[PDB]
Amino acid sequence: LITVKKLGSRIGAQVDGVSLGADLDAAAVDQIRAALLEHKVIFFRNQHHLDDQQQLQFAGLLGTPIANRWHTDVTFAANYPAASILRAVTLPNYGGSTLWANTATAYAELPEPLKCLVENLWALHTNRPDFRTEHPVVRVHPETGERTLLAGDFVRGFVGLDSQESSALFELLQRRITSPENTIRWNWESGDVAIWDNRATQHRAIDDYDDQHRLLHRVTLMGDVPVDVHGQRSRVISGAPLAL
Ligand SMILES: [Fe+3]
Repeated sequence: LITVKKLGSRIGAQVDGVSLGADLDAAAVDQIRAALLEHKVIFFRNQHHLDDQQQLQFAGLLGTPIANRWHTDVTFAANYPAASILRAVTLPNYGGSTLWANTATAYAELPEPLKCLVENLWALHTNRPDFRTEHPVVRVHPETGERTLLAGDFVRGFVGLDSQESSALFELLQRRITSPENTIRWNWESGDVAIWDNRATQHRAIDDYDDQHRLLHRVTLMGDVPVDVHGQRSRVISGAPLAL
């Protein structure tokens, strides 16, 4: 049987009883998707048999295949990724942990007046190609229906606010998003695989292994354009949608 074990109150679960690969049946893939959606980042250990080809084939069962600051992946693009699948290949003798934050509970826990603020706030995300996107700060997750905060390192400013103002509000939101109660810090061991939902998380790499060799292999799944709580979609200012 497949088993899903919660690692903290708001984020993180370990999934036992699964050997990741091309051949997982439909019910197994359903359970994995359900766990990803609920726990936001999930971990499979002792996947020692896995290689790049099997990682990629497995990724295809969940979707269509496409660092030291807290971010949501590629949010300078309008249709930024849904999820990634990350496999440990070679790990340092110490350090090298990874952080994830749950941007759904971050929203849900907001005081009412801050909910009113964020539900009508928009942020310019950029990559400095010249990618510039105005995203809503509250996105309605397209599979769970959950309201989630959309911010992170690619934010250059909030639309209609001065830069001191934007900074103050950005830091306030980030501090709630990245609070210890809202995050999980994972210690990687050989054979580990993490899968996170990029539509309800941020993550952050940690520079605590003194530049020892560290390699992980990532496959990313296509996502869609955010919708705010009134049904408005993100606006492309510069660039074009990710395509494959
Ligand atoms: Fe990233």
